[PDB]
Amino acid sequence: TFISRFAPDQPRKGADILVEALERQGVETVFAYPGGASMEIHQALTRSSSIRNVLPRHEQGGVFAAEGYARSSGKPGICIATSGPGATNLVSGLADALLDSVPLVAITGQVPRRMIGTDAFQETPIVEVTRSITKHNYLVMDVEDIPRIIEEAFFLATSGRPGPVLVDVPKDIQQQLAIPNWEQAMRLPGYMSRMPKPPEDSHLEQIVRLISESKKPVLYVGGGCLNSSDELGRFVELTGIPVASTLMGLGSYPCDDELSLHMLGMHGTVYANYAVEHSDLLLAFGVRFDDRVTGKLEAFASRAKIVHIDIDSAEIGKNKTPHVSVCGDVKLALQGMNKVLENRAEELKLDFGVWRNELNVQKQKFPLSFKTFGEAIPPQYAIKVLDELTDGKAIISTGVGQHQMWAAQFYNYKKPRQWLSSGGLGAMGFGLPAAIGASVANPDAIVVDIDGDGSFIMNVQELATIRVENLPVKVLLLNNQHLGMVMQWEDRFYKANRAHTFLGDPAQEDEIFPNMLLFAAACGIPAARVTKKADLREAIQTMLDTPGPYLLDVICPHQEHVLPMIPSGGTFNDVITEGDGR
Amino acid sequence: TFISRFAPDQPRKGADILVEALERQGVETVFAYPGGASMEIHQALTRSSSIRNVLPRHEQGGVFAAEGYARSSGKPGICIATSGPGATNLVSGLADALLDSVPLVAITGQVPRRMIGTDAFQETPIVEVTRSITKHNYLVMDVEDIPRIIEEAFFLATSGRPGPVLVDVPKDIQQQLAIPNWEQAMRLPGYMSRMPKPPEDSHLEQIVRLISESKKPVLYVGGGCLNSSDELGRFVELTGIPVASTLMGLGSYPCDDELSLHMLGMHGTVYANYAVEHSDLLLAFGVRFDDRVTGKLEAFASRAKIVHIDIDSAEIGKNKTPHVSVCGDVKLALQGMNKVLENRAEELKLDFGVWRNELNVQKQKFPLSFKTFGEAIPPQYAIKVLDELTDGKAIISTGVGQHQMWAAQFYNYKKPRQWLSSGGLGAMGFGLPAAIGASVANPDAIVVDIDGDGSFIMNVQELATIRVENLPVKVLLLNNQHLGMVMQWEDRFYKANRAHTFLGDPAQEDEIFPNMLLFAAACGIPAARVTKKADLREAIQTMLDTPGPYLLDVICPHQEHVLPMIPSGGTFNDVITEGDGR
Amino acid sequence: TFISRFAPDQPRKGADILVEALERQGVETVFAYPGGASMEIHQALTRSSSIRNVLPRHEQGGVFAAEGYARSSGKPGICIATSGPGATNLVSGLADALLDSVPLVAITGQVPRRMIGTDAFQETPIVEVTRSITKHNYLVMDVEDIPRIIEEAFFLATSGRPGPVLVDVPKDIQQQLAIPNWEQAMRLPGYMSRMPKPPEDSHLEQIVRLISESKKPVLYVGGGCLNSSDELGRFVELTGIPVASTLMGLGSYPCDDELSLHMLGMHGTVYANYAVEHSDLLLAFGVRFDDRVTGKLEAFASRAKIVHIDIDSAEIGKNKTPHVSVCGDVKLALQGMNKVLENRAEELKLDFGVWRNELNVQKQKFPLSFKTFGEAIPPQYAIKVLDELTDGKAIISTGVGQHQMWAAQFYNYKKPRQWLSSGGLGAMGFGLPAAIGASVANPDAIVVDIDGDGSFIMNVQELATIRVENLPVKVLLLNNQHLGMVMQWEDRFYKANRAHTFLGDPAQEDEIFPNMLLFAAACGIPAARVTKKADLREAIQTMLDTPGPYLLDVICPHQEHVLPMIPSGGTFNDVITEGDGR
Ligand SMILES: Cc1cc2nc3c(=O)[nH]c(=O)nc-3n(C[C@H](O)[C@H](O)[C@H](O)COP(=O)(O)OP(=O)(O)OC[C@H]3O[C@@H](n4cnc5c(N)ncnc54)[C@H](O)[C@@H]3O)c2cc1C
Ligand SMILES: Cc1cc2nc3c(=O)[nH]c(=O)nc-3n(C[C@H](O)[C@H](O)[C@H](O)COP(=O)(O)OP(=O)(O)OC[C@H]3O[C@@H](n4cnc5c(N)ncnc54)[C@H](O)[C@@H]3O)c2cc1C
Ligand SMILES: Cc1cc2nc3c(=O)[nH]c(=O)nc-3n(C[C@H](O)[C@H](O)[C@H](O)COP(=O)(O)OP(=O)(O)OC[C@H]3O[C@@H](n4cnc5c(N)ncnc54)[C@H](O)[C@@H]3O)c2cc1C
Ligand SMILES: COC(=O)c1ccccc1S(=O)(=O)NC(=O)Nc1nc(C)nc(OC)n1
Ligand SMILES: COC(=O)c1ccccc1S(=O)(=O)NC(=O)Nc1nc(C)nc(OC)n1
Ligand SMILES: COC(=O)c1ccccc1S(=O)(=O)NC(=O)Nc1nc(C)nc(OC)n1
Ligand SMILES: [Mg+2]
Ligand SMILES: [Mg+2]
Ligand SMILES: [Mg+2]
Repeated sequence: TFISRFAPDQPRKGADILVEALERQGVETVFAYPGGASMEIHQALTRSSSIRNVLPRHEQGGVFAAEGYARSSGKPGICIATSGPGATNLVSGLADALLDSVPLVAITGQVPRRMIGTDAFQETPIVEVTRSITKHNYLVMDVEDIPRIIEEAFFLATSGRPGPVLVDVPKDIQQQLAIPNWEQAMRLPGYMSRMPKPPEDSHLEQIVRLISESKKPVLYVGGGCLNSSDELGRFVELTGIPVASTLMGLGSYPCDDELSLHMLGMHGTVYANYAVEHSDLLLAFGVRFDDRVTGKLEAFASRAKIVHIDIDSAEIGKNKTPHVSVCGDVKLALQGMNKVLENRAEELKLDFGVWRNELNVQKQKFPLSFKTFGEAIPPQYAIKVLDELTDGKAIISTGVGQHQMWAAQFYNYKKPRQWLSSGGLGAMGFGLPAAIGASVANPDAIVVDIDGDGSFIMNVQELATIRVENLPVKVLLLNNQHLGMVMQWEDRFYKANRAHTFLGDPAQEDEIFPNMLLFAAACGIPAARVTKKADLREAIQTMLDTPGPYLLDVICPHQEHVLPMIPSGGTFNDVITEGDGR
Repeated sequence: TFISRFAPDQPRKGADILVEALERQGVETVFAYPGGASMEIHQALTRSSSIRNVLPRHEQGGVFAAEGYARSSGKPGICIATSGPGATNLVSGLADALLDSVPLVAITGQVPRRMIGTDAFQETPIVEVTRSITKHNYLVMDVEDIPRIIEEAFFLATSGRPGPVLVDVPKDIQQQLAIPNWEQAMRLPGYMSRMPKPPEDSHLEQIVRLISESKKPVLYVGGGCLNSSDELGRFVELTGIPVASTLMGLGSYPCDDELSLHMLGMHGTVYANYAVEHSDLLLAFGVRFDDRVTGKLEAFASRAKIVHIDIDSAEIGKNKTPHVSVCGDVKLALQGMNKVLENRAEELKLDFGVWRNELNVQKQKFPLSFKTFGEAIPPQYAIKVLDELTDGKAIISTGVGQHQMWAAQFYNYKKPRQWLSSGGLGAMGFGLPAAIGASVANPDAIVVDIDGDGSFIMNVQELATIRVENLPVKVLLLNNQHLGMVMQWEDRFYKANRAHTFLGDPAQEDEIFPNMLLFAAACGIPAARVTKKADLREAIQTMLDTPGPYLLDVICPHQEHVLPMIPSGGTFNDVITEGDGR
Repeated sequence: TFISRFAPDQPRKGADILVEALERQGVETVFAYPGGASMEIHQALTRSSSIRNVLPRHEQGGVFAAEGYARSSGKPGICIATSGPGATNLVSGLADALLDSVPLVAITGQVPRRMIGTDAFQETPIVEVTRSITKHNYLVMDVEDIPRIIEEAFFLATSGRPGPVLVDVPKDIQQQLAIPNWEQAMRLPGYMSRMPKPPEDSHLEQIVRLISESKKPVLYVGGGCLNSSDELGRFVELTGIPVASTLMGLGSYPCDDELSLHMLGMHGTVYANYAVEHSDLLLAFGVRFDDRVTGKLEAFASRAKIVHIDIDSAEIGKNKTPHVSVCGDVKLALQGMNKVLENRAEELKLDFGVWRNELNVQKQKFPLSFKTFGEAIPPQYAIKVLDELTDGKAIISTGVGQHQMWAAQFYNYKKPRQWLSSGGLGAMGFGLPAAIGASVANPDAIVVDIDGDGSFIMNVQELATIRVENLPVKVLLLNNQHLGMVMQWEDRFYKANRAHTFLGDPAQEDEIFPNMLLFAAACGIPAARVTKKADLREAIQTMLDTPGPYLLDVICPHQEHVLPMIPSGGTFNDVITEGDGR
């Protein structure tokens, strides 16, 4: 089933063994930036015909690209960097992948073994630095271990709760000649013995019982459902329970469906948060009860029986104590409960119409809304138009801040892995690189980075990557000349006292700065600016129609505020629904 | 001697106490990028009138800027970032400051104390992550400790062997009201009891003895001498010993002086390495015997008595065992030895003319050299011209790679703190941000970033910072469309097999890509390109003469190789002195 | 409410502040062994009139004594040791207290601060060493922190899940003069915000629901119920559910009651394990699903709904996933469920007579049994007699091994804190020292150490402590000349191949060795030996009647085997019920 480029008895460099280790794992793409300690690895890379390398312009671009690749394909993302500065430049990406549970395998070059700990050239104790920001990590001490460690890394990064795994490879090991043993068994007894077994019928049937004994059920869906799109659908079909999603769960259940309550949390819909606030049964599937979502834990779903299904036991009962729990794959649980629900519909007679309408009225009285001023472009509107013109089938990556919230609020995702956004760590500059990985993973898809002017500029160097790699990446830049989300808090809680939130030039207060169009031009990427709400539709359509990469600079009034809003640590009763920075 | 903005009995936010803590330390500038967990700190910042904030476009820009500020002023650099992604984006800067021993104080916001360890919004265990890449770090657990911890941080960052110190401040502590006690004593008994005492006359006089009993003495100067410019000068004057400098020591002794052997090491002059190879007395002052400099330790200064004066005992005998050592401030030792040398000249009669000429001939036979092809611009030449037109009085910051080596080789530094380059970690993208800090620290100085096209693009977003802050930063971009240093190794040790070292567009092999001029234009920074060696002088002169920031895109043939070169782990006998990538 | 021996304005040594810190905590006894680094503390101790010190003969005796004191009084145990060897000699005790969740506060002297990390005289990084074997630990760096750290330590050791807390105090801090501030607030925001809130009626009532819907309920009681003796009683009274206890839970519910199924697990009764094996509802209160108890997790209570009430969330779902969980104080939950059970008895009509009899028959067919051979003394019998003559009201401490199991099997505890045994770590030599602490904590109680000849000899030096302190400690030494439990496994799984399990003298195979009677004599403790089952009753009675300490050397045939026995990782179907080493 696999053909090596070497004879089973022919010795080859550890670097070449590391690359074949990747090919044997099904790796087709990696994002690697060459450095002294990883030269061997890059040389081995060029000897490969099945693995393509997307050279980024910054190691951080590499990780974020790998994250996009992973988040949009369900496959693990692979990034490679040299020692020292190379490796430390991945740090934010690793922490981001760990907090969001995105499978990622990071390989870093290291100084030769004998040089470790001596303050050598371009040396950093990366394994020490990344131990708390990765699911697991390694320092290869012998070429003989390469096959086994690579297999283990991918396994660990992919199984259970996905996450990042870093593999540190000393240069001397990369140069050492050896004959790989692809038959080596993995040394993960503890981990493998702790892997959840499929859910028991007893547990699942008790849940279906609770569902039939409830009057106000609510589904609390998160990132753990990204691979249960179909199972969840059939489930909602058989129970008729309204679905509230987290930022990480967007797309598990179509936001356009009538049973969808959309996103809950700090910036969730008034009706989504309402449903939870008054539910008597909370079905938390693939969620981690984040503070962004729960606000004051005690007030969160205070009057309801909570069911929590998570693949990580450490998460069950971390913030909220469930009445019922199931440590396992939610995809399996949904399938199990689905069989039961089908072969008992007659006697169950599930009907939540009353509750559903109690919510549809809330959905009618307090829907997502925005205001249009003169000919200024409403960010929400731009995203609303993008949706329309792409028929909600585009892969959307974003930065962090207000634009991020709107991209989540005003675009309806049809499927999972269409939404690529940093939620746990919320790292700025994630948008452009993430789109790069996504595009490489989905060559025929519409990839759009809905970015902010602050987030966009942080990794603007990846524009060069986009041009050279010829990725049809579209950039919908919502330019508001400010660090949006932070200025919103300045307005709400600091009497609009600006403390370094303005990103333009004070010498020319009324001038878009910088001129993002020229950053695009510098990398041979066609771009245009839009300022009038009237030209928006045609502008976006152009971006979409023009083959290849494209940057649309959408100017927006900065005084916009993301609403609704439940202050940090607040209650549903503290939800803010009106106001802005005017 | 200090006037607070609050009454000694008036309670104020921890954030305001943290800022006054900075003002009481003499801080005038900080490089802070606002984030959720640090909002309070930024608000307190705007209440200050003595502290100016230079808002960067990326946290990494912030650290590197702080490093430049420090490296060019002898003062500690201060950068502030929010929690999570903010904090992790400083990692490379901290590691860089630790390896190069540059005083730096980094402050990061943190989620509220009660939220620590719960996987909160934008939370990362930064103190855990940075413990091995900082001199020391803290997690403030009470507003009462702010005054003391800030004082301790600056003390630790500034004293002994300078380095970075990170202070983690939970948001709730920033908001807590209290009355600061600026009288609190520091809790550093261990550290303070270990601080070296001034050198003993016995030790110093034994050295002067060794000097008088030697025939081939050589001074091995490094970054530890950056504050002993005058002392070292008088010393060389009284002994007439040739001076070899490390990359970090450039400028301690004028490279233009006839007694200067310039830089030694991997890319040091043939004569500098020769002097060491045959010296019978090595005066290692403020150096750490780096592998870049020593090559194979056993062959390094194998036939000579080694004297090592270092402020860090852990460094004495780490790689090479001295015959004589002095754990203390080299500035003090030089002064001590200088008194002795003056009051004994008569009986000492130091005369190393023979040795000096044995070297001046080597300096004549094997000098630094470059080749000029047709009208192509030689990078070495461009730097040679910059020197001339700036009369070697400019502050030079750089990226990493070939251009870095040439900037060190072909520019003569008159004083220390004129050279700002990442040597230990060798982090790319250091050049532009470093120049920003340097300029802010030296408003009337000529600041030039001699960058590479690969390093420049990594933090190209700081161009916006430069324009908005109106810093007269000049950028001498040596554009060679490649990752220079790595392609050099490809040519020498990999049969010129290119493995992702080309930074241009393959679709247009013969086209400068990206167009750096447009990156400059995007930020309203005047720029020009130069391709003919003939227009070089006028182009550079223009850059220098044009007020404000300026970017000169100097195109260079990529087949240039930095020479001479002693392969990694080699001997002086393996020194390569000829060849390139043609 | 408290009277200091110093004026509120009078400065005193840190050592004196540390002692008053203890007095203010209600400490009356401490077990401290003087050493160089703790001299100051001992001097301060003698100045106290409310605190008595029990000087042990070994630091390990000190900890184990403190454990006994704690385990038998519900109060925290306090031990003090000097630096270096003193501190490392507490290690086993700390690990033991952590695994069994016994509140303990350990104070260790340390070299002066400035000497830390320099390899000073009697220096060990105890805080580093004990971090993983203590609930939490500290290194006092300032005399000003003493009051606060002591308060925090006791709080942490006492609240939530009790455990050991070590406080490292440098000698210079002990000597520093200062004025204590007993008003200092604690810095435990994270911990205090995570402390479980009282159980919700919703959760509790759902449990009472499950109870009424079950036919085969079983109570799984552990050490977490040691303070819910009365609540549990009323609970069993209102539900009539059979009670199975763990080794740590013995005494929570009287083993003599007819509703008692006694101990379950590896060496639990056949009927106790049977009840669990066939229960349809498992009420796990204050247990941690230990491998000794569960055997193969999947087979454990495989056919029943599991309810787990634990004060530590980390324990809920660690080994077995419950159908219902309650993170909180089981004492509160029992009280809550008790109110509900009382005000609903009429409609509940709980009747488990059928199940109860299905078990009473198992209790009849497979009861605990032992065989008597000629006139040899059966260990089980000796313990059975002790019970009778003490009317099961004695406090029993033990060593580890077979005698430990029998002491648990053949003695009926009426109340909690009557049973003092090392269960998690299972540390030998715990018996004698533990009895010392217990006796000091319960001066009027009958304290008996049922020890093994191997465990007894390990800390036989504490006999001196017993005599000097005049503690009426009785020692029922079950002498079998072997390391009992290990020889049992040799017989069962190693064809009786003795591998260093014999503790007697091979030169005189048929001679009791050593002569424990003489160890007693050496410390002026009356002792006697018993070899005939006939003299047993009178011998034990004598021990009990003779005032003061007493040692009874009970000789037993070594071929006895503790039964029943479920092999490690086995199933109820693998339970061994017959055989020995004959
Ligand atoms: C500016 C900003 C504002 C934000 N505002 C909001 C907001 O208003 N509302 C909101 O929802 N979020 C918001 N967030 C995102 C937020 O920080 C959290 O990232 C998000 O709430 C996490 O949701 P999650 O727990 O569902 O997903 P994840 O964090 O991805 O967690 C998924 C969980 O599912 C489990 N799981 C994984 N795979 C499986 C499987 N196969 N079977 C069973 N279980 C599995 C995991 O182990 C884990 O516990 C915001 C972020 C930013 C940057
Ligand atoms: C591409 C590349 C190529 C390189 N090539 C070379 C090369 O060819 N030659 C070369 O020299 N370097 C080269 N380097 C730089 C190299 O990595 C090391 O950074 C440099 O050799 C370190 O020199 P140093 O030890 O003198 O200075 P530092 O690393 O700054 O160390 C200074 C030392 O002085 C001590 N000290 C500090 N203050 C005082 C005081 N007041 N009194 C007494 N002692 C004190 C310190 O504690 C420490 O041990 C290169 C780097 C890169 C990125
Ligand atoms: C030779 C040998 C043989 C052994 N054989 C057996 C055997 O056959 N059967 C057996 O049972 N054990 C046996 N053990 C003991 C065994 O190792 C474990 O110590 C014991 O099973 C632990 O029981 P536990 O979990 O109930 O108690 P603990 O270990 O004390 O755990 C108590 C639990 O209760 C929780 N809790 C504490 N306080 C409260 C509160 N107020 N409210 C709610 N929850 C609380 C804790 O946080 C924790 O999770 C043996 C040990 C040895 C040395
Ligand atoms: C990355 O460093 C190490 O891994 C490293 C660190 C310390 C000693 C020896 C090495 S090495 O001998 O095995 N490789 C090495 O030195 N490589 C390298 N590659 C480039 C492209 N430029 C330069 O030096 C200018 N060096
Ligand atoms: C940074 O997070 C914390 O420190 C943090 C983390 C977890 C809980 C509570 C906080 S907080 O209540 O004290 N501050 C906070 O939540 N700030 C904040 N600032 C901005 C500008 N945007 C958003 O949220 C979109 N939140
Ligand atoms: C315990 O050591 C330290 O704590 C220690 C360790 C290193 C330096 C200084 C000390 S100290 O000066 O503060 N105390 C000290 O030296 N005490 C002590 N007590 C006895 C009873 N015997 C001996 O020495 C034979 N020394
Ligand atoms: Mg913005
Ligand atoms: Mg280049
Ligand atoms: Mg024995």
